[PDB]
Amino acid sequence: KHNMKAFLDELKAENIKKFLYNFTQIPHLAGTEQNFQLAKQIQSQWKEFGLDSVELAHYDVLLSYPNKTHPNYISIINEDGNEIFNTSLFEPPPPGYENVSDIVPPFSAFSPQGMPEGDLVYVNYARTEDFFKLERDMKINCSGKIVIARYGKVFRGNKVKNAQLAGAKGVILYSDPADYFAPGVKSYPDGWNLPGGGVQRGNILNLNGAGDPLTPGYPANEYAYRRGIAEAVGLPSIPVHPIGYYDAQKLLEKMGGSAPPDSSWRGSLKVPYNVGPGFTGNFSTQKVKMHIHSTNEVTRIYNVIGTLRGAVEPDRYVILGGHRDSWVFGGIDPQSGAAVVHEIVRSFGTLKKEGWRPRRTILFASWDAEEFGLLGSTEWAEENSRLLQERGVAYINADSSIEGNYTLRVDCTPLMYSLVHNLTKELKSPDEGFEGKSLYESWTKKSPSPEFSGMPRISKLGSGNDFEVFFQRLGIASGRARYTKNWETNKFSGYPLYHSVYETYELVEKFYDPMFKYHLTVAQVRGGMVFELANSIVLPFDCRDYAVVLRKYADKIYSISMKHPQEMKTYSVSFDSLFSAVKNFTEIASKFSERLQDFSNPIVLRMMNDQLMFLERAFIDPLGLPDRPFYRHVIYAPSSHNKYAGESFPGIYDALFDIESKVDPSKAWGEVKRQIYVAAFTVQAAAETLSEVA
Amino acid sequence: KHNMKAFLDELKAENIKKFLYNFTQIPHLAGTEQNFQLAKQIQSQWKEFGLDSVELAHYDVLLSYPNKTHPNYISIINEDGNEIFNTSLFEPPPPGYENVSDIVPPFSAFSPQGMPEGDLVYVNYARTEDFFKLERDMKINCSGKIVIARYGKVFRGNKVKNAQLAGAKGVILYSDPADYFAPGVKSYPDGWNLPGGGVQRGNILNLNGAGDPLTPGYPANEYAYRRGIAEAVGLPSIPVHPIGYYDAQKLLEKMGGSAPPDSSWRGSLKVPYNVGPGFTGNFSTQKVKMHIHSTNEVTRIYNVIGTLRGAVEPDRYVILGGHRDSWVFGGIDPQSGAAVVHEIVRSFGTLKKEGWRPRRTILFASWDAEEFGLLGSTEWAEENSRLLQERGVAYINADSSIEGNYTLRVDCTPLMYSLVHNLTKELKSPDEGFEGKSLYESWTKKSPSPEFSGMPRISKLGSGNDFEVFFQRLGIASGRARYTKNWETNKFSGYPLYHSVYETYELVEKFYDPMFKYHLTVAQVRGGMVFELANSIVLPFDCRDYAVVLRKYADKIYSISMKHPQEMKTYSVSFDSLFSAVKNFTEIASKFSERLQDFSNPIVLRMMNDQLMFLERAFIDPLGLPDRPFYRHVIYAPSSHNKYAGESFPGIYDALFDIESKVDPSKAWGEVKRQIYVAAFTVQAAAETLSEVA
Ligand SMILES: *[C@@H]1O[C@H](CO)[C@@H](O[C@@H]2O[C@H](CO)[C@@H](O[C@@H]3O[C@H](CO)[C@@H](O)[C@H](O[C@H]4O[C@H](CO)[C@@H](O)[C@H](O)[C@@H]4O)[C@@H]3O)[C@H](O)[C@H]2NC(C)=O)[C@H](O)[C@H]1NC(C)=O
Ligand SMILES: *[C@@H]1O[C@H](CO)[C@@H](O[C@@H]2O[C@H](CO)[C@@H](O[C@@H]3O[C@H](CO)[C@@H](O)[C@H](O[C@H]4O[C@H](CO)[C@@H](O)[C@H](O)[C@@H]4O)[C@@H]3O)[C@H](O)[C@H]2NC(C)=O)[C@H](O)[C@H]1NC(C)=O
Ligand SMILES: O=C(N[C@@H](CCCCNC(=O)c1ccc(I)cc1)C(=O)O)N[C@@H](C[C@H]1CO1)C(=O)O
Ligand SMILES: O=C(N[C@@H](CCCCNC(=O)c1ccc(I)cc1)C(=O)O)N[C@@H](C[C@H]1CO1)C(=O)O
Ligand SMILES: *[C@@H]1O[C@H](CO)[C@@H](O[C@@H]2O[C@H](CO)[C@@H](O)[C@H](O)[C@H]2NC(C)=O)[C@H](O)[C@H]1NC(C)=O
Ligand SMILES: *[C@@H]1O[C@H](CO)[C@@H](O[C@@H]2O[C@H](CO)[C@@H](O)[C@H](O)[C@H]2NC(C)=O)[C@H](O)[C@H]1NC(C)=O
Ligand SMILES: *[C@@H]1O[C@H](CO)[C@@H](O[C@@H]2O[C@H](CO)[C@@H](O)[C@H](O)[C@H]2NC(C)=O)[C@H](O)[C@H]1NC(C)=O
Ligand SMILES: *[C@@H]1O[C@H](CO)[C@@H](O[C@@H]2O[C@H](CO)[C@@H](O)[C@H](O)[C@H]2NC(C)=O)[C@H](O)[C@H]1NC(C)=O
Ligand SMILES: *[C@@H]1O[C@H](CO)[C@@H](O[C@@H]2O[C@H](CO)[C@@H](O)[C@H](O)[C@H]2NC(C)=O)[C@H](O)[C@H]1NC(C)=O
Ligand SMILES: *[C@@H]1O[C@H](CO)[C@@H](O[C@@H]2O[C@H](CO)[C@@H](O)[C@H](O)[C@H]2NC(C)=O)[C@H](O)[C@H]1NC(C)=O
Ligand SMILES: *[C@@H]1O[C@H](CO)[C@@H](O)[C@H](O)[C@H]1NC(C)=O
Ligand SMILES: *[C@@H]1O[C@H](CO)[C@@H](O)[C@H](O)[C@H]1NC(C)=O
Ligand SMILES: *[C@@H]1O[C@H](CO)[C@@H](O)[C@H](O)[C@H]1NC(C)=O
Ligand SMILES: *[C@@H]1O[C@H](CO)[C@@H](O)[C@H](O)[C@H]1NC(C)=O
Ligand SMILES: *[C@@H]1O[C@H](CO)[C@@H](O)[C@H](O)[C@H]1NC(C)=O
Ligand SMILES: *[C@@H]1O[C@H](CO)[C@@H](O)[C@H](O)[C@H]1NC(C)=O
Ligand SMILES: [Ca+2]
Ligand SMILES: [Ca+2]
Ligand SMILES: [Cl-]
Ligand SMILES: [Cl-]
Ligand SMILES: [Zn+2]
Ligand SMILES: [Zn+2]
Ligand SMILES: [Zn+2]
Ligand SMILES: [Zn+2]
Repeated sequence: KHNMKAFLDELKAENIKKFLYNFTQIPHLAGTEQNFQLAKQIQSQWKEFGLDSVELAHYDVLLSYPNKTHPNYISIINEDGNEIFNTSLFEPPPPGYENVSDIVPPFSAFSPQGMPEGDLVYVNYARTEDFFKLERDMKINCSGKIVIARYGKVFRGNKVKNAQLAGAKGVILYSDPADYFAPGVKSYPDGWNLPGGGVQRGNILNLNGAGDPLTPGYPANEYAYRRGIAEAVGLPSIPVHPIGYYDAQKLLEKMGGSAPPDSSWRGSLKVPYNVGPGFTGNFSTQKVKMHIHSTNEVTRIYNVIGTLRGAVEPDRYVILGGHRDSWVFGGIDPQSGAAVVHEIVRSFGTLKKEGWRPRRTILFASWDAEEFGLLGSTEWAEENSRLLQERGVAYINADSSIEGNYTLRVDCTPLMYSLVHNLTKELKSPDEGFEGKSLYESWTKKSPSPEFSGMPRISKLGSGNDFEVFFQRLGIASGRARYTKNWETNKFSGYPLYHSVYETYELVEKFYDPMFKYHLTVAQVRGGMVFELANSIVLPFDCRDYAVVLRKYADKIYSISMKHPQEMKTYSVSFDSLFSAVKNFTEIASKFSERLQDFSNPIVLRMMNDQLMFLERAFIDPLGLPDRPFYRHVIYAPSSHNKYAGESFPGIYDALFDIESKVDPSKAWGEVKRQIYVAAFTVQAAAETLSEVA
Repeated sequence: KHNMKAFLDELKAENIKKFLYNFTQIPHLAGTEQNFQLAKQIQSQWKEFGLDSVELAHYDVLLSYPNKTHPNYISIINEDGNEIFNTSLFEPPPPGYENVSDIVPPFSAFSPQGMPEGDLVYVNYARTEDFFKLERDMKINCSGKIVIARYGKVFRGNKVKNAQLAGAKGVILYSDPADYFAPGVKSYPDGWNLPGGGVQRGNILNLNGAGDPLTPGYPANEYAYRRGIAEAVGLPSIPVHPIGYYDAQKLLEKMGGSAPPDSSWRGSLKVPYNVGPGFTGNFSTQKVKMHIHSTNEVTRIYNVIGTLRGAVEPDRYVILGGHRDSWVFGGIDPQSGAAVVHEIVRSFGTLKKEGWRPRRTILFASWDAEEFGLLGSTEWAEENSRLLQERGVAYINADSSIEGNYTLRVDCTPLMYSLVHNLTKELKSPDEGFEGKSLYESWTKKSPSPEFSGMPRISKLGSGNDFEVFFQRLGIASGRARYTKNWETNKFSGYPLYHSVYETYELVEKFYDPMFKYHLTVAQVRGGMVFELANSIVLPFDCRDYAVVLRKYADKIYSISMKHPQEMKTYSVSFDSLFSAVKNFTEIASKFSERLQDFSNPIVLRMMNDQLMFLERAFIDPLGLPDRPFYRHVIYAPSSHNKYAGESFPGIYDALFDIESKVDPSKAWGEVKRQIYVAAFTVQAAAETLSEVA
């Protein structure tokens, strides 16, 4: 038989290992020749594997690179202007790669050029609450200062935005061993920790879903008319550079001014973590000077798009996508995911060669320039938005398959919760001690739901990866799954060698997944989801699961507002409409589920599959969220303080945030009521798409 | 058999006559009790006629009414401040109706209150080119003046916008006999001309598709959060009032200053048509003073929505809609159309009672508050936008069925051209001298296509009626058809008694259509279109007709740009991408048509019916046109100078308009190139929806 078990059994750990090795021998930085060569290889192999069509889709987008003959670095200067300490110009390369060419040195992509010199202020993780603490409580003014912030907790672009709004003239990001050095494990190459010379690369854009900064709304094709740089979307206005903890220690050890306000501001280095501004008495006249000379350049990128045409509903698309570009070798990010995608295509192709086709069309994508702001996936979605919004069933992302070896981690729309629970109950756990138990059992034991008991945690989607345009802009049901660590406070910080030259094939093969069994489990989860989505007669979405979460999110946002009872009385702020809509959604979803279970009629089926497919679409508001026109989903958006985190009822959440500090409370509460109306209306409208059609 | 001929034969002129009489005995002004009573009657009758469900959908929207105890009027005052002439407080009521209550006096809906006093300037039709002539050529400054403008040629809201931007402090609109008195015909009640005391009511909003001024984007339901008046959409900033030509003659006869610049500025009254400013020597110290005391008030409105559920595709909707609210008795506008809709519902219901159902669902709508800015249709479309954009096949409008008795007039999307040509070839002409000939033959003879020879004229859709939200915002294929006059220069001015108290049942029965044969022909065209759209196995749209017009529109916009060859060289302005897209659209549409003709498979059928249904949808840009977010169609929009007229490639047209007057030509031409890119991309994207799906 050609069924899901056939598909799953064809997947092999050994093939994933071979592909990972093949994908990680040289750097594949977006916009480079090496990455174009890999694109061509994948295109050729996907054709050999059996896909119906495999094309490259190219775009010309804004990228950012250091200047090869004018290196970025930071100094401490003395009052004579002698640079008495300089940060490193490169990460010491790992063993056996000290002769690889074209390793990009650590830099913050899209930083402007500048040579700002000033006094340092230390701002902890540079989160919104860290800046509130500095400015409001400690009365420290960051205006005209250079801020130094540790990586972790929130997306680095949010740190930079926060530092800009505080009036900083530059930002230095560093990896503290508190966040990137697990106790008791050795530094690379002898273990999986970050060495003192290691540095995390990464972009510092605040695009809010726009894609290429020069062409918001439209694909960056050959005739595109581009914004000038001064009008580009999301570029930072102050220079930014990342460093390792050996270098950070040199900059932090001389810091004076105020003590850290409490222990949550102290990392693990042997320094006081004084917030500053500036250095202690003896060194009071020394300054810090940045030298950033990176350039932004429009550069061609290439997505590989493979199609496996559906036998019955070829005009319904299930998309499996993940990126191919890496900062350096991409041992985990992204090639651990791309190797999984490659073995999934191979397996589907093996069934295709035996005469099988999926019910619906499956599209496979190898995206480019994810690391520079989701540019490849977003431009392709802009180009194909009409096809996607009328035909897109689901998108499953496939970046890093592993960031640890402890248990599964899943983020997806509520419409896929039942699917994930059901699939993981049929898969074998790879974990030690759970031999012969299901993955559902191990995952549920290790990652219990905070609400539900006997169920696993599944989190909300925000941004940070290539599903963003499909879910937040277009309203296509989306999901993602990987193996992760047991390190809860670090869930947005990255694994220690994240975006460093040390993330290599050897890292994975030696320290993460020697038997490629966690990779295989992730291939079964991702590929199993795609199989069911593309093959199930009735789409495997359960609208009742959305009804349950909408009530939870309504309770949560009401509870936030209720911290302000006097204002709710004064301005007549009622959540009654939103609860009414949620109640209606629950009732209508229950009735739809009954019809779906109780309806030979392919029109009724597809009419009801269209109702299922367009349900996520119904949560899109074509006017977008306030000042974020490309985040259009009313139930979820990437958090305004941390793009990696999803926020629920984001329009109301943002209207309430720090509301006690707004100068015109009537106006501020008016905008809360407006967002409650938009949210109640959208919930009711989505519910009504599940009513009988006529 | 239950086929189109059965449907058409059931329609009766006598029933349309009976319904028109029934609908026009009392005023039905939006927001009044009388109009709610008519809504309830229609709802009851549609149920008796056989519809599956008939509901009222209500909204609370901003309307505008004169103050019953503080009348609006205009004076000439002398230097002592004595009002020496006053305009009328009401139109003399027609015979037999001099005792009807609640006839609203002439007023401009949504005018602000004010009592501005000043010198008059006469601005012809107050078109963009009339103000260019005054200001640029004649060097007459309208700042702080009261402008007096004749109705005609363009929507009155555009006149007011133009007068505001010229700095006018008030506007007086009047009906000149040149435009509203056909030579050789008598004034009402003895003929169909406007008497000197007759006055055209009408709103002066510039909503650009927003619907209710207080709730743009969302339905004005019970929990809606409303903008404050100061932030409302589209309200005029200066007082405005309409008058008849007896009154206009008193205001114009004393005008001095400059002679009219040419004969196209002179109407038919016995006055010089001096442009002013102000009065000739003897009366130089007299002024004109307006007194406007109308109030804007949030008021409940009611749409009637009837459903006839489809037998095979109940989740595909064909909509027949027209409004019910009238300024006074609505003898032509709208009840000549509503009586036609009523007989169409009756006929469909007669087939339904015999066991027939259409293939697709048909929705019937009696809209409210059309006269106050399309408010009923727009709020309902905002409420139901998700259902409409995923299920809406087509919208056929049904306002006034007759505005003359000469020949057919049609405006529709190119997707319906073949349908209209084919249907009119099967209908009998009602015209004298064409007994036994087709309506296609008479219409083609009387209204020849300017391009095509042997074909009739069909015009582009703009705004001015309830199809606007469905077509311009949502991208649902739309059409409209009525009987019209032979008076080409008057095609946007209205028939003489338009929006006056004189448009009565007797007007129609005596002077327009005594045998109700033109009404019946229009019922056959509108109802025949709905029948074919709701019943044809393959949707009756021909994508090749869009390809033909896109080439014509591309040629036209290129020709406008080519009036500026030096700038096109300097700024490298190329239309090559747009022509390429049109060429691709033509090729792909040809191939799709071949597959459609050459494809027992209901999946392929519906897959191809979905391709047909979503083709109009593909021309929507979710970012809208510049500063007009609710006009989203890239090929068509209501003209920025005349909302009644459609404009093609409106984004490029507006970027080119008066470009030689812009102070920063680099920026102005940059924006032309941007609009060419958006247009070429959208054409190509629409074409790609017709490619094989996988
Ligand atoms: C959840 O679904 C329910 C349907 O099961 C839906 O209920 C609807 O609620 C609205 C708003 O409450 C009702 O609106 C009323 O409609 C009647 C006519 O049917 C009007 O007369 C009412 O207006 C009067 O009362 C108002 C409130 O006091 C006054 O402000 C107003 O000036 C009038 O005096 C009112 O508009 C509607 O009838 C029901 N529909 C039903 C029961 O079928 C509810 O709205 C849904 N929730 C959401 C968030 O959409
Ligand atoms: C109408 O449909 C046709 C397809 O039948 C479609 O043609 C496409 O045109 C684009 C743009 O001209 C082609 O883009 C080229 O793609 C190749 C790789 O295939 C690139 O190497 C080319 O880039 C080079 O040349 C450029 C121009 O001189 C340089 O600016 C650039 O720096 C490179 O040196 C170029 O991107 C594309 O291949 C075809 N596709 C085909 C033939 O299948 C056309 O775009 C459609 N029209 C519209 C308006 O969409
Ligand atoms: O690196 C990226 N993404 C990593 C981020 C790893 C650190 C934070 N982790 C999460 O956000 C996360 C991981 C897994 C799951 I299931 C859910 C969330 C990833 O998604 O694997 N994306 C790049 C590009 C910019 C768009 O974010 C970056 O963040 O620098
Ligand atoms: O009166 C309205 N519509 C009339 C307008 C009649 C004069 C101008 N005629 C056209 O625009 C027209 C008529 C028929 C056809 I087929 C196409 C265009 C109608 O559509 O019949 N609408 C109202 C409401 C505001 C939204 O325009 C008005 O214009 O005051
Ligand atoms: C990754 O695997 C690919 C595919 O096997 C290798 O590319 C092939 O290399 C052989 C030998 O040079 C050529 O004959 C083929 O034409 C290549 N096939 C392609 C590109 O589809 C590639 O050598 C491997 N890369 C590494 C680093 O091992
Ligand atoms: C840090 O690097 C800077 C820049 O290379 C060094 O300063 C330079 O030293 C050279 C050789 O002595 C001079 O010719 C340049 O003019 C200096 N440039 C600048 C910008 O100062 C500096 O010596 C280095 N500091 C340390 C401690 O290694
Ligand atoms: C997950 O599996 C459960 C258990 O099999 C599925 O729920 C059953 O579905 C069938 C078919 O509709 C019903 O007859 C049973 O009553 C259901 N059992 C329940 C609700 O306990 C569920 O459909 C699956 N979820 C998917 C496929 O998304
Ligand atoms: C328009 O026609 C309607 C429907 O025939 C008339 O309303 C009916 O009037 C009779 C007699 O008063 C009542 O018994 C019915 O209940 C009404 N039916 C409805 C409202 O559905 C109405 O009288 C006519 N109007 C005019 C001006 O002639
Ligand atoms: C035009 O109407 C105005 C307003 O009614 C008339 O002026 C009023 O005349 C009455 C009675 O003589 C006075 O008591 C009011 O104070 C006047 N009001 C104003 C605002 O002036 C005026 O007489 C009328 N003119 C003509 C020619 O009929
Ligand atoms: C309008 O009528 C024409 C003439 O009947 C239709 O065109 C024919 O359609 C049939 C069925 O596809 C073809 O086999 C013929 O070759 C067509 N004749 C032509 C193109 O000259 C046309 O489809 C009708 N338009 C509609 C229904 O929208
Ligand atoms: C990089 O720097 C070198 C000199 O250090 C300079 O000549 C060149 O302009 C720069 N390259 C850029 C800005 O792309
Ligand atoms: C911070 O310092 C800048 C620079 O002098 C000044 O303009 C700003 O007002 C200061 N703000 C606060 C809150 O002290
Ligand atoms: C793999 O799991 C083991 C056993 O718990 C653990 O000691 C090791 O550190 C894990 N590797 C990684 C990278 O987490
Ligand atoms: C209408 O005018 C009368 C007096 O002329 C006044 O008392 C009332 O306030 C007005 N009505 C309004 C503004 O609705
Ligand atoms: C028109 O008159 C006003 C009022 O004095 C003045 O401000 C404006 O500049 C004038 N414009 C022209 C073009 O004469
Ligand atoms: C009806 O048609 C006749 C004959 O051409 C014409 O004289 C008459 O004026 C028409 N009525 C209207 C309202 O146009
Ligand atoms: Ca873009
Ligand atoms: Ca509204
Ligand atoms: Cl992922
Ligand atoms: Cl109409
Ligand atoms: Zn990645
Ligand atoms: Zn990454
Ligand atoms: Zn009308
Ligand atoms: Zn009207």
